[PDB]
Amino acid sequence: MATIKDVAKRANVSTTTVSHVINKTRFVAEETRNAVWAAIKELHYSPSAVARSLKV
Repeated sequence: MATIKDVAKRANVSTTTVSHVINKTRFVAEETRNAVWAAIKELHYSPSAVARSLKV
């Protein structure tokens, strides 16, 4: 599915890894960082918006 759930697994393991990157707290290696951003786009992650993500 195009959710953070699937993305987290494809990226590394759990949503924790994704949170670390986005929140920019536990600075992971560029490998994990890139994997997260890549997975997010690859799975076409839909933040409660199948259309897209812009405006308000």
